[PDB]
Amino acid sequence: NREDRKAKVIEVLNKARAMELHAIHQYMNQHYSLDDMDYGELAANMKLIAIDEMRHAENFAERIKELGGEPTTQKEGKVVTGQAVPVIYESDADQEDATIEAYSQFLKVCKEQGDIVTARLFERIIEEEQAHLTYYENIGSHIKNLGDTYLAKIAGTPSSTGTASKGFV
Amino acid sequence: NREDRKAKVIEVLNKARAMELHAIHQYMNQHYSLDDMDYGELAANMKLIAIDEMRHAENFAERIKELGGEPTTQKEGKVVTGQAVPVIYESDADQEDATIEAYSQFLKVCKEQGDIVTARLFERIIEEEQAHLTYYENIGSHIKNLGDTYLAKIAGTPSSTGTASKGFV
Ligand SMILES: [Fe+2]
Ligand SMILES: [Fe+2]
Ligand SMILES: [Fe+2]
Ligand SMILES: [Fe+2]
Repeated sequence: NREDRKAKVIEVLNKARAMELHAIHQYMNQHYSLDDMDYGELAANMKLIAIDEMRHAENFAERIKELGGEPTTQKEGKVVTGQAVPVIYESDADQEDATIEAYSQFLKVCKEQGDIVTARLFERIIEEEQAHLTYYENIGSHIKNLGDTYLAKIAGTPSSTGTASKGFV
Repeated sequence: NREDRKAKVIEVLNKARAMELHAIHQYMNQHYSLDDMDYGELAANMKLIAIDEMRHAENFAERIKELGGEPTTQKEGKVVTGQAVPVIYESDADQEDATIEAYSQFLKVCKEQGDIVTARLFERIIEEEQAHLTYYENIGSHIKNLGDTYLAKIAGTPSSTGTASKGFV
């Protein structure tokens, strides 16, 4: 059953990939809103987390290619726009939490299909999702508990995420 | 699983093909010996059957390609040389019989893999193997019952299998 094992892993890898593509767009939308509001540090860290999901999306596609499949290019679920700051961190924490639940199941399938390399990929990525979760939880906890005295400190901070995107041009 | 289905059919097609490649060499070895003994009619029909086996190998190969596989180039088992005339026909009948039994199982697998085209290819080739089996049993029977009287009639007969092989030069 070589082919069935391959096919079954590719299916969860494409499920996870589509979840990554949704998070990229969702986090970046919130990044545009945070920058607009001039809350630099929140905006910078939101983009940096979106870049992590980009890297997750890339790794899932590379493994899908190694297994003979085709990486999906459609995002899972819909992006929510116009979210308020308190809503941003509460939904993002919920979404990371849900992501770690789904990936843990995906991990299950990989082990069931005797795929150690893909299982380890999900294991590695779950640890990074956990860092995202803690991040969004903490911010959400400060927002709830301290409100505007917390935000006054973020106002006007730098939004820079480092040297610009090394690209082609 | 589409790919799994194909993989299992390709497996039995390469098993059958390896069996054909064995038969080509076994039968041609006997053709060379019958030609050497100057039993022309026997040598001629041995080669014509070897050529039927070449066409079977070719048809298995082409179906293997349509399925995206690679046709094997190794024969199954070893060629037996130095067989006496009665042994040639006794063993060729046993091999043809063994082949029909195997192909009949291979045909079953194709149906299990929902592969109608490959199953029909097996059914067609099995009927030809039945023609071969019947031929070898008939000759074996004349040799057993008629001895050197039958051979005396075959000595000095034409060995020609027709016009030369349309080839490149
Ligand atoms: Fe991710
Ligand atoms: Fe994440
Ligand atoms: Fe054959
Ligand atoms: Fe045959």
